[PDB]
Amino acid sequence: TVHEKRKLFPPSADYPDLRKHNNCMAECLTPAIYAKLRDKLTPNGYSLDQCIQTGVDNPGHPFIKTVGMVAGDEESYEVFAEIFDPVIKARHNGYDPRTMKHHTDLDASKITHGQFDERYVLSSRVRTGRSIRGLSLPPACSRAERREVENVVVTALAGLKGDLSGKYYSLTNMSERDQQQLIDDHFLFDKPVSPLLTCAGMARDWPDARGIWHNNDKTFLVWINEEDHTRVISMEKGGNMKRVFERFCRGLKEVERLIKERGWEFMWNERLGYVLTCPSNLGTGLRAGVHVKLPRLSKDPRFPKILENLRLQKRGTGGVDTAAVADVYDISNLDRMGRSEVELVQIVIDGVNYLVDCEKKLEKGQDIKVPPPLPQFGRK
Amino acid sequence: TVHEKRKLFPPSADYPDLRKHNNCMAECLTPAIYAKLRDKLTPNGYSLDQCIQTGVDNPGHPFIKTVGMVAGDEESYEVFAEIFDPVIKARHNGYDPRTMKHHTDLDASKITHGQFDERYVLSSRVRTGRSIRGLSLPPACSRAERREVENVVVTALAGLKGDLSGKYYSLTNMSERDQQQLIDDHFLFDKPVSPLLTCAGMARDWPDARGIWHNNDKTFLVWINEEDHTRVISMEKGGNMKRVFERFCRGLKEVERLIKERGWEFMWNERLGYVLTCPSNLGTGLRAGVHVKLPRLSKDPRFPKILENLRLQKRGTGGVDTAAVADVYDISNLDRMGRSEVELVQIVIDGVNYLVDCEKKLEKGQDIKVPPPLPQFGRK
Amino acid sequence: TVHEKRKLFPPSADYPDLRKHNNCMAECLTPAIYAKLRDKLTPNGYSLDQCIQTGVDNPGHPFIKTVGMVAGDEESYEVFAEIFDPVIKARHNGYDPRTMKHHTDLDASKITHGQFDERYVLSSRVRTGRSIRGLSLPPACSRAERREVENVVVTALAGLKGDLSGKYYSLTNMSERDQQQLIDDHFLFDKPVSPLLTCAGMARDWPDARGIWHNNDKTFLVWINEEDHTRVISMEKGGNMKRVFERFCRGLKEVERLIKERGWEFMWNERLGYVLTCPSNLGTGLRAGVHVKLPRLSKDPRFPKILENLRLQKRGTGGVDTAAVADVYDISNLDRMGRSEVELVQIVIDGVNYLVDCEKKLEKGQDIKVPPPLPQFGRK
Amino acid sequence: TVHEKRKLFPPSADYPDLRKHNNCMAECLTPAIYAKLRDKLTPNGYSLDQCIQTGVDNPGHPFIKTVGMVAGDEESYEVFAEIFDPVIKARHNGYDPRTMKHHTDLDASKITHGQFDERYVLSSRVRTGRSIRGLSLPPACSRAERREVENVVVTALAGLKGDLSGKYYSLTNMSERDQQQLIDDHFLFDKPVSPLLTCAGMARDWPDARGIWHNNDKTFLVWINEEDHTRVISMEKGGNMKRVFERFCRGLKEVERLIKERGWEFMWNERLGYVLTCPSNLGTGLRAGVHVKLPRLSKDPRFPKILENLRLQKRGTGGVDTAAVADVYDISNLDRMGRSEVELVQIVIDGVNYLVDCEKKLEKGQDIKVPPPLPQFGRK
Amino acid sequence: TVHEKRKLFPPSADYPDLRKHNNCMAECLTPAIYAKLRDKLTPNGYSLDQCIQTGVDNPGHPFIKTVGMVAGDEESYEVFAEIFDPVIKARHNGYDPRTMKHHTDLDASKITHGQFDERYVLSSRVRTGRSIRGLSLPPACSRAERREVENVVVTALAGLKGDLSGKYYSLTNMSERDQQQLIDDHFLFDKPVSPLLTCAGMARDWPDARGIWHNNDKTFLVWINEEDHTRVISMEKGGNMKRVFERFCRGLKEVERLIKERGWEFMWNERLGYVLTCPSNLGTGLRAGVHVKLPRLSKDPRFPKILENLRLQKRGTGGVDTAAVADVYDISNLDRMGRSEVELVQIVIDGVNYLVDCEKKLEKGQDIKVPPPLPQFGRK
Repeated sequence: TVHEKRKLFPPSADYPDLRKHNNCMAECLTPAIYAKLRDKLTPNGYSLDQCIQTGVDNPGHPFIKTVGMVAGDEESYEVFAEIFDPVIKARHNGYDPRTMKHHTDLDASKITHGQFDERYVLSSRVRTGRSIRGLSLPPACSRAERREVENVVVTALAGLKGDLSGKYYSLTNMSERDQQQLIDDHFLFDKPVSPLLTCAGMARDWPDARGIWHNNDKTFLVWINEEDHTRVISMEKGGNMKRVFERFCRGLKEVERLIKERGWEFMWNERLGYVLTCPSNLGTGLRAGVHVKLPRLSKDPRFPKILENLRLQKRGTGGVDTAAVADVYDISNLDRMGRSEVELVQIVIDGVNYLVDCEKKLEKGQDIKVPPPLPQFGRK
Repeated sequence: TVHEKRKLFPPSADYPDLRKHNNCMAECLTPAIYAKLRDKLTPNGYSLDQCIQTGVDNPGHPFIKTVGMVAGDEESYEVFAEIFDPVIKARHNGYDPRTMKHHTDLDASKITHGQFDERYVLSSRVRTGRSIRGLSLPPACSRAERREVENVVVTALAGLKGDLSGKYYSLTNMSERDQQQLIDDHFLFDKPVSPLLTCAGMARDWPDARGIWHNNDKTFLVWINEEDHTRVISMEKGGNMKRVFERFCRGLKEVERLIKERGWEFMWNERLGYVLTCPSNLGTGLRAGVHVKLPRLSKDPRFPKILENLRLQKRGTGGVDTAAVADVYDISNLDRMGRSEVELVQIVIDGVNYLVDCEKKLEKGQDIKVPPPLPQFGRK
Repeated sequence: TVHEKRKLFPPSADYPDLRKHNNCMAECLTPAIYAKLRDKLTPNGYSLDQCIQTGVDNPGHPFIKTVGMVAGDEESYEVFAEIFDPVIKARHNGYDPRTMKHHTDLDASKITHGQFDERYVLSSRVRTGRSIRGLSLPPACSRAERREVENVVVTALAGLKGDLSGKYYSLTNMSERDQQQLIDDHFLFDKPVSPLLTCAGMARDWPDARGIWHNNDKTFLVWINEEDHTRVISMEKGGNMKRVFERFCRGLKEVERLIKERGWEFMWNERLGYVLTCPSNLGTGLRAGVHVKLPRLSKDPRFPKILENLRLQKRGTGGVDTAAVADVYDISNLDRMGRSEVELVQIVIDGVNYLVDCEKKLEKGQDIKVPPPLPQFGRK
Repeated sequence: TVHEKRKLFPPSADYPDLRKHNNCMAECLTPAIYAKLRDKLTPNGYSLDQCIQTGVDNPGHPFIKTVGMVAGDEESYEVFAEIFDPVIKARHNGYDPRTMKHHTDLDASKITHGQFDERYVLSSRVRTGRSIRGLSLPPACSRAERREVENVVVTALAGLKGDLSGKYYSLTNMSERDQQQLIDDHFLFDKPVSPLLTCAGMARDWPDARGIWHNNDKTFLVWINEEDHTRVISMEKGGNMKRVFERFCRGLKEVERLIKERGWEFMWNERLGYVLTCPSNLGTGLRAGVHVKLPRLSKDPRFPKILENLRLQKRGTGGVDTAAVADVYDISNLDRMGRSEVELVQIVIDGVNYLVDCEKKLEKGQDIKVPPPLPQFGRK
Repeated sequence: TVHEKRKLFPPSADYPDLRKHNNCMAECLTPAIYAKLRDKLTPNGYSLDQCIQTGVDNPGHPFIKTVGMVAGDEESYEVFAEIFDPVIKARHNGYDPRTMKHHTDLDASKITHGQFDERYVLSSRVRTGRSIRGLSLPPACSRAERREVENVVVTALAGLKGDLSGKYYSLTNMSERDQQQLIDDHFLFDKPVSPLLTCAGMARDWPDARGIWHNNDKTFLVWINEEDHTRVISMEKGGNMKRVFERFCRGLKEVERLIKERGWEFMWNERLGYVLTCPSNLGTGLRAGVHVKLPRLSKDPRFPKILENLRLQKRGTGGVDTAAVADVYDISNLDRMGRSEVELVQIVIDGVNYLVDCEKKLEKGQDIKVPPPLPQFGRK
């Protein structure tokens, strides 16, 4: 097997001081695993030390724990499995890549109906990440590799047509008009600032080879080379979730078609699903969610337990407008690895609908209840 | 010679986009140098790409240019000389490590007199950096290497005695009392924030193996493992510069004595002088300076040209008190590589004295003048 | 183990654009197979890229289905099996080298009704190809290797005696006398022109080390170093197929005897049979056929289905028909890998006899029929 | 450090039979050179055998100088200098890369009489070629390398602006209209047919990554990936040679500017000048010429000797269709390595003007003469 | 490595011409075995070609069993088993080292009644070879290895005491006196002359490190470094075979004791028994035999078949001559590998006794018979 020059000191002399740390990496690393893995390199030379760095640099918090490590390349998940497999099992409470397999399901047809009450649901969004096989992930990828990801994906997207055609904007050389316009649409991103990311080397050479592409009527977003090879997003106003999903699956199948045509594949394997740079997004990499207006259920102290039981999670809107963040919430699927992409989108469909129904109930006085909790895993 | 796995793409495909950059690295890098050096590694494996990263990530500014690269290890200056030698020649306007040699002079005796007017000079300071040979510099050093630097230097310091004895405080485990006390004395530092440093990987594993040591009457400071293996500082209140220097040289000679006793040396070579991690601090690594109160000369529009001619540079005080930063300036030596440590300290002695004399002149009405400019280089 | 520092780009960047291609190679190649195999070399250094080149250079036309790749050496079939095995299974509709074995049977003392009605059967030919083990096939073989093939085979042939003795003509320095004579006999060949062959590098160094050998009464032809190490023809006028075959097997057994005597073997393995440079001629490499005069059955619209059922094919002299009311066809065996050499020759014996009988039938008015179709495979 | 040791036979067993050959390769190869070089590889693995192949396959004809070998990569000229240096010296009658240096000079200001009498001088054009450093030349370059050449050059060209802006047409996907239009303009090329080229492997993977780019008013042509990385052409109607050259130098300087900006250089060295794939096009790669109408001087039997003395050559280029009119001639510079690009263009300016003047003379009866012959080399 | 660029021509080009050969090597070698084994080396570098050389050089004659090959070192039997295993099975008609094991038994007790008619038998002897493990056999052993065999064995013998003590004579400088004395005793040997041996490189550096040792009353002979590391000989006058054997086993056990004491072992393995340099002397290496006077049975034409059935073998006493009768006979055991050392000595005891009894019979007129043939193998 391939070995580090890091043969310099006894590996234990290189052990991190993780005493005050609470992240899944620190929580799962042991003197023995560290010693065993220190000088094992991936084919391209990513090292265990580089995986775990952000987790050593960022002690995190007790209440919200973070993963604490990162994959430089696809082989990282395999070369350093002896530390990734536990971290994954911890982060996706239960799912054990050692023993379980993962089923991908992108047949929108199976979602026969998903329409939300447009009086409460202000908008609907489905995102995921895809990684191009053969090029290193962002913590590691050289400029040339990063450039190639942009080149592969942009050519692919440029061959999309119909409602899925659109244009590409290069962060490196775009006019002030393009800039502001993308700011108003809320399609723009820029250099990461979270030490969780930047301390994992994901902000190198900014903004070289990053860019935004969206279809012409702004319902399909692809972010190239941000915190992952691609983040693909289907979002729409209103609450026609089934249509949002139907396009997500459609653009994802047509993009994969066109990259395979020129010879490239997506990284995917049966025990991890769709390989992405952060362990927390393995499996489906999917976040289906809605902007709900939920003032009554919001104040009820059974909100959290209903949420928890429905396997949904709630976060803030943040960016305001006539969209008064005060009333509005960001309710999305909690799971990522247990279930298929269909299974997860249906979870959001049902859970959100219930949430809406409970808001209605509490408006008409009559009281709601807490539904019996979903299983953490899916079928098959 | 030793080679990178980075054989992946043609090196030119890996060339940085330095179009909007103004730092000495961007200014001096060329397609040919890049191609020639990309896959050359140092003995421990530092790569040209890691040297130049901060300079690629930080476009800098036209008015104040920065160096734009960094040395991971001592061999970096030699392995990648074809890009360091120009950058050095540019930053130390003139000094060409290819053609010139550098003389170190730590004989305080040669400074027969340096007393400042304690009505104007509020305090006097001489700092420099030393790097322990055999362990990688901060951009590169593994935790174990970083730990060893701390271990070598602290043992050394612990054998200092007399007015040079003191104690060591470990950033990783110090009481809130020690903390605040070091804050009041102004001896404390913590995790770098400048992207110039942090994007060069100098903040990894913070605060592991960093610490402050100072002598018992707080006139000799050593910072271990901050932005260099050691930053040694002799500072005193008032203006007895000659005494400040006499101790600086004394502590520096006794420390080198004690590390050589256990088998370690300082990195030093004849064309670069004292090797440190940032090219701008080669040669002497020395900053001798004073906090002057200079209200009259400050307002005179001949201040800058007197400064420039005296080879001094002026910066801000910043941290205030009864020390009202408004009146007070930070006048220090401009050069770093042309001259010896003695030569440079004398430059500050003379230049500051002149500066003080000019302030006096303008108080008594009578007008000052601009002295004829010093040569950029020293003797021998 | 197998690899190559062709690692110059990621392999996918090297994927052929096979979008407008219809050949068995293009039809079966996949981004994954390509990526897996690109940098695997054969013992002598043949590369997957060289195998598939002709197939990349020659897209095709949906009419004629072609193979689209080639074997440089014997190890190619094994090293790049992951693409050869499917291509073989496709070309020899069904035969799967992964799962099946192949039986060779050169015993003419088995073949029965081997005289045709010379009224109708005008000539009888039987050809196959043999490759000398230890030397590279024509797409790859260096001049020295090519020379050695000629040397091994010519010495062997020179020791044939009886009705199997004859002489050898080197294409290199050959009299216009011997040239024209070989043209009249129709024994001559020269530099390939089909881009299928020439783009596979089979015309290099022409005519070095090529030559024709035939027995003294011109019923045994051996072509040395044309589009295969050897191609041995037994052909005779008339229709005594059994005798034609009896000599084919006799010359093939005596040649193999004499090469084994000097230490050389024929390339042969149990899952592929007799290894030759083009996948389509694997197994038996055998083409037993007859020039028949078949004017009646020719016009009948049951000809094709009788042919198909009898497992034969028409390549009538001059395209496949011609501007000829001559009605003389090149009816030959369809299969090449299912069956043994004996099995295949008997297929032609029976099928041709039936064909002749049907012609007779339609002459005497009385109508023919379509025989029940042969199985695609043989015994054992 | 790269060494084939094919060593499947002692190298002499691999010597080509060049007995009936007349090309500069055959003329200069010797048993000893062959044996010395056979198993030496270039960094990327080009072999002497691949260099000389076309020359082995194409004995050529004793009337026309043909070189007989080819360079797979830039290193070929250096690794196999022991056979290239003589071939070059023979080809460019005299110029010896071993002993001489070559001066490039694209200062088109320097030219003077570039305004031919536009009633005989129909056409003016000037073509050179450029090769991108870091990527293999056409005989060798993998699809990925070939793709990269197209990518580097097209981006470069896309940043040309002014009279030098235009558009790019890809052989792979250009419309029926794009096609015929480029045929009428006479900008189109397609798959080489000369065995001199195709037998050197310059037609592989056709038409992948080839394309035509021209400026908007069709006076600057760039052919990408035909028989060289780029073949760049400035041509104009009429006879304003100085202007044609002024743009040639202008486009060549702006293209080199824009590739250097992204990190790529042109292959060039001091003893060979601008490295290109065929030895005959070394030095300047330049071909400045005019379509002249010269009916009188054409019939005079001093034409050839005037031509020879003036260092020009004549051809009649294109197709049967137009060869109807033998009034016109393609008179171009003979040299390619002796002189600089300026020196050579001036040679055509002077020589053509003289040629025109002689035509005039013979019209007015009065007789011409043969000018005293130019030296074969240039200045410096 | 254990692999050579004897990869120079294809191994088949190196195949011996064994057409006119009849030795067990030629009889068993095949193009395939040769090709497979040519470039496999033993740990010390013995090659298949060196094994089989004598057999290529000496065709033999079609009735005498010559092996045709030789082992350079112990590993030869293992590295080149694919040719040795058949040769062994052929030589020792039946015994197959692949499938069978071999039992050694030097317990002379088991030899109970072994006293011959001392009026017919004049002499009795048993010899064997032993090879010292760790040093190469004679075809291969360097002078230093050969020297070491002599040193190990001589020291061992020098520690023999009792009736087994004696002295050692070195051919390198053995005085006139000792020479003739050893000639009269018939203990002397000198440089081999048989091309079977000398063409196997067994006569190199003669007589360096050869020598004779015998016990003081000349009943135990050891020949050092002749055609095997040791040849050990117990011989006595008369016919007390049991005593001859009792000492053979006694000296063999005491010698092995004393070499094991200094750290050396005898080469022995379970499928071949006692490894020696010629395949024919594997197993027991044993030759127990007697000089019989047999004039009557000699003339009887049932002698041969009695011999054959008894597993004996006739050897006309004729190497050293001593006024011999036409009735003195060397009758010895035929087998070497089937049976144990005890089993074989008993075979000679019984068979010779029978032979003697038959001579007696024919003296007293009364007729003998042919005993029913022994099985070719032994027990266990």
